[PDB]
Amino acid sequence: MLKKKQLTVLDLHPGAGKTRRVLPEIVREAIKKRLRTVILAPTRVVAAEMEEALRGLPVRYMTTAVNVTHSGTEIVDLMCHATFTSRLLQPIRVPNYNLNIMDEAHFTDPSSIAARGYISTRVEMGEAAAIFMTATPPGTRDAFPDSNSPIMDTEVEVPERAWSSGFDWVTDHSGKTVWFVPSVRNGNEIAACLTKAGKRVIQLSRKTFETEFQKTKNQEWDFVITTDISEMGANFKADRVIDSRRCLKPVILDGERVILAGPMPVTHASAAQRRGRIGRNPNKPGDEYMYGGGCAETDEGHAHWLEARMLLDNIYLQDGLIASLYRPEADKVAAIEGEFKLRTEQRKTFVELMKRGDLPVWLAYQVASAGITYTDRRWCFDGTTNNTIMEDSVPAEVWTKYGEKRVLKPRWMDARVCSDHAALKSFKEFAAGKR
Ligand SMILES: COc1ccc(CC[C@@]2(C)NC(=O)NC2=O)cc1
Ligand SMILES: COc1ccc(CC[C@@]2(C)NC(=O)NC2=O)cc1
Repeated sequence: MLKKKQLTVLDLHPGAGKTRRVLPEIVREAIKKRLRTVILAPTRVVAAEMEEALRGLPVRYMTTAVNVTHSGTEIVDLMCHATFTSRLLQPIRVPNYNLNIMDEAHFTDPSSIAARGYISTRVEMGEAAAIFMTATPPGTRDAFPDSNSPIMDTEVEVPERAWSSGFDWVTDHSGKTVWFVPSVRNGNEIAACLTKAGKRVIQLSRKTFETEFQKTKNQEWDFVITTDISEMGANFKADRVIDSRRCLKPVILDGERVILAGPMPVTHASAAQRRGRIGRNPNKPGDEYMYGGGCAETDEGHAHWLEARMLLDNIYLQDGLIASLYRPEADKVAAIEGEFKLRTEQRKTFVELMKRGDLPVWLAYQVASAGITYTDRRWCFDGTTNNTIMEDSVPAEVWTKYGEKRVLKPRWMDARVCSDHAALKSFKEFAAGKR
C-alpha cells in the first residue's frame, strides 16, 4: 500500500477492524520506512479513539482532543479532515506527506471531499501514496453490506412526526436504539414524543456531537436521535437502528441562494453506514435494522461537492494547477475548474468567513468574491424581501453593531444559517458583529 502513486481503498465491511487492527499495522510500517504520514480523523471523538488504538506508537496528535506529551521527533501526524483542508487554505506550512491515510473516507462534508481531491491528485502526480478507509466508497450501490453479526433487516413505515398510535414496535423494544432523522428539528419532535412515553433520549447533530456523544457512555439511555453525523465512525452499544432513510440536501438554486431540499432519500453509502451502527458484535446476532424508505443518488448536485470545488480552487498545488475531485465522486458537481479561485486578499476573507465566521462555504464565497471585508456586515440586511429570515413566523431582528434594530435579510440566503434555533442564534450574532 505504502509505495508512491498508490491509492488503496480499504473497503472492509463496517466493524471489520480498519481503525483498531489495520491502521496500527500501516503506521508501524510507515515509521519503519521513514514515510512522513498524515492520519485524517473525521471528528475529535474518532481522533481520541485513534489515540487508544495507536498508544505507544510515535504519533503527533494535532488536536486538543488528545492529552499526550509529544517527543517532538514524530513523523506521523494525526488531525481532523477539516483541520487538514483548513491548514492547506491558510498561510500555514503543511508538509508534503508521503503517505496520506483518511479514516471514514466516505465523509461528505466539503472539507473532506476537498481533502480527497487534494490527496488523490498528489497520488496521480506520482508525489505520494494514500489509503482511504471506508466500508462505503463513493458510488457504492450496496445498502446491505456484510457485518460481524447477522442483522434482521425490515422495511417498515417509520414515524417522522410525533405519534399516538400505530407504531407500538418503536416503544415496545427493551434495548437501545439509534434512530437516524433528516434534521435537528425533526429529531426534536421525535425525541419529545419518546420522552413523553417515558424513554431516555440523547440527541446528536454536528454542532453538539463532539460534547453530547459522551452522554452515550455516561448516562443510561433508550434512544439516540441523530442526524447523519453518526455515519462517521460513531460507535454505540445498541441493538437496533431505526432509519428514516431520509436526509436534507443543500441545493444551490439559480446560482443565487441555497435551500435545504427534502427530506429525500439517502444514498446507498449513507444507508449502509446507518445500518452499520449495529451487527458489530459477533456474540450478539439479530440486531435489528428498521428502514423507512429507499435509497437514491441524492449526492448528485448536492451543494457540498460544489463547495469542495470552491475550497480546492483556493488551495496551492503547483504553479497555477488546481487539484481535481477524487474521480469516483467528481461527476456529482458541474463546475468550471478554477472558476472559484480568488486573489490573495479575497481568499483571506473567504477563509476567515469560514473559520471565525463559521459560515457555510458557499455563503463565505459569495461575500468574499463580492469584495466585502470580513467585519462588514451590511450585506446581512440589504437583501431582497424573499430573503427575510423568519423567527416564530415574524421577521428575525438584531441590533446591528451601530445599535440599530434591523430585520435580518441577507443579500445571499443560505438556509443552513437558520435551519434550527441554534443556527439562527449564531447567524444573528454574526449579523450583529459579535464575531
Ligand atoms: C502536537 O502538535 C500539535 C498540536 C495541536 C496543533 C493545533 C491544534 C489546533 C487545535 N488548534 C488550531 O490552531 N489548529 C488545530 O486544530 C498543532 C500541532
Ligand atoms: C456543512 O457546512 C456548514 C458550515 C457552516 C454552517 C453554519 C454553522 C453556524 C454555526 N454558523 C451560524 O452562522 N449558523 C450556524 O449554525 C452550517 C453548515
